[PDB]
Amino acid sequence: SVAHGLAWSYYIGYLRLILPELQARIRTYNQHYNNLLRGAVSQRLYILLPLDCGVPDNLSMADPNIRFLDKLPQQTADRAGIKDRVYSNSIYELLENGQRAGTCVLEYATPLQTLFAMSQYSQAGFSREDRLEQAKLFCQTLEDILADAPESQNNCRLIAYQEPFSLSQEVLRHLRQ
Amino acid sequence: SVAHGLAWSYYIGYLRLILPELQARIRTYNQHYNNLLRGAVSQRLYILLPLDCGVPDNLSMADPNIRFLDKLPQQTADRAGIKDRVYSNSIYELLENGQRAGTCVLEYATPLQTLFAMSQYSQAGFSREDRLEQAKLFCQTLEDILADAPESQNNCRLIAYQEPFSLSQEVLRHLRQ
Ligand SMILES: COc1cc2sc(C(=O)CCC(=O)O)cc2cc1/C=C\COc1cc2cc(C(=O)CCC(=O)O)sc2cc1OC
Repeated sequence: SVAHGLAWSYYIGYLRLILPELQARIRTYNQHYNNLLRGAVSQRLYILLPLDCGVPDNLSMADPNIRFLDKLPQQTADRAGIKDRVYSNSIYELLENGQRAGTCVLEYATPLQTLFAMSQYSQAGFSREDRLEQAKLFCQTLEDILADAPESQNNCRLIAYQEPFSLSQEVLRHLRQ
Repeated sequence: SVAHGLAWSYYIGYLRLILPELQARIRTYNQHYNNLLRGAVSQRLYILLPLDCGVPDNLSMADPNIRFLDKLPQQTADRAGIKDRVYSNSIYELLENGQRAGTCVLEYATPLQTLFAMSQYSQAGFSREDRLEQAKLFCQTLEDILADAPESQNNCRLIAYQEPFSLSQEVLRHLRQ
């Protein structure tokens, strides 16, 4: 299926390449700013999986309690002819009653955006019904892959959600565990 | 199918975002070094499509007449929560009898690498026969998309090839047109 390929590709072509080097980048940033307790960036990459496929580019739009703090120092790697291909990742603070309750690297799984866009292109032969079905399958497949993945054990968290409570509280729910 | 999704995703999630800004980046680099004639970087992104799905990270390995010249100045854009997500691209010189015959931005379509890797993972339920079939379908679909794509008219060239003459000569064949 479309989702099956997208999930395997997002894993092989992205997660597999950034997750083994993420914890060393996170440890470097926390040790540079002596970040302890709530101000210490979580050791895991938090991946937003909206089932509606609505992927905005600014996280401070889906929820105001998600605020950009810093960029995680870039990772570079020679990739498919691109010398020093850059892997940029953003660190966010999660607010609760105005104060910083948690700190983590956060981003959306960009294949969910593709699925929505695909449903808008006549040439794609892909319906809105296909988009919701493939969205659920993409999440389930990514979950199945990461469950067995050696690169991505204790350094990745999937956050699947359906808008009917709070995204910030949901990230914080995972962060507090 | 797996290829159909991969081609639409590579287009929507990558080509659609870098191709409208590529020619301005190319024009900036050529004007910075007063590059004219053979030393002038081609206005198109050259995408390598090996039908065997063999995607190495160093182009100077598939053919020695492909030599790294410079990095095209990075493009940055806020993308799915990643602030200033970096789009790095590499400029290559194409050699003929030791001398520079052409200059172009060159890279492999990374979804072809995913397809090969997918065929190696037992959980993917994807055979070597599926990999070759999906590889051909990925190329054909990408060609179909780019043919009608408004972002990607005169600024993208697909180079599909099957190893049985010369990759460098093949890129040069397109460059000389
Ligand atoms: C959303 O879908 C894509 C997005 C990108 S972005 C990308 C490149 O930047 C080219 C170089 C590279 O692969 O690193 C290739 C792809 C390919 C696809 C197509 C299928 C999805 O599989 C991938 C996801 C994927 C996401 C990538 C990211 O960098 C995450 C951030 C973002 O998408 O902007 S790399 C990447 C590679 C994938 O397959 C090779």
